[PDB]
Amino acid sequence: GAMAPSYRVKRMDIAKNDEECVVNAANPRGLPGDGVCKAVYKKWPESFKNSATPVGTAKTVMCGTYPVIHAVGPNFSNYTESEGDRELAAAYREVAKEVTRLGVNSVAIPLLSTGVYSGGKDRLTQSLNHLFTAMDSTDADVVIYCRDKEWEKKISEAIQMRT
Ligand SMILES: [Cl-]
Ligand SMILES: [Cl-]
Ligand SMILES: [Cl-]
Repeated sequence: GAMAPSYRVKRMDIAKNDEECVVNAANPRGLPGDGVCKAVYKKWPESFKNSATPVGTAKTVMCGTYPVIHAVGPNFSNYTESEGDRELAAAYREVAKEVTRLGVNSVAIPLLSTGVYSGGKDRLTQSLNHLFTAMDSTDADVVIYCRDKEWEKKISEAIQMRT
């Protein structure tokens, strides 16, 4: 574990992370996809061998010895708010189990279901709070990756408020 487990946020492409493993914002079919998923496919294509997994779950595939944890958040265009909320919380609980099993000291993570699976809604607080609920009991350093300048400021404020 990290000596003083922390949360940090960086505004940049998660394919350039400086952590021991990465979480992909995956689709259930293991396809290259869009956004974070397409960047992950270009950087670690070998990790898409048998990466298909259901909504609300995470499946890890190694690229060399580097773990890629494919986490499938719900597409809010298809789920109701209540069911989508439950599956989004579940995907993050599975990421915490995988990070613990892998024994890593750090993990790079995006906010699940905040891009094309958001159903056109701002889900920063919803997704980040489910991330904290799952990851708080782990001892890995967590680095959250985002692309928007206003989202970086809001995620940073949420992290600092709890310290
Ligand atoms: Cl970048
Ligand atoms: Cl998304
Ligand atoms: Cl973003």
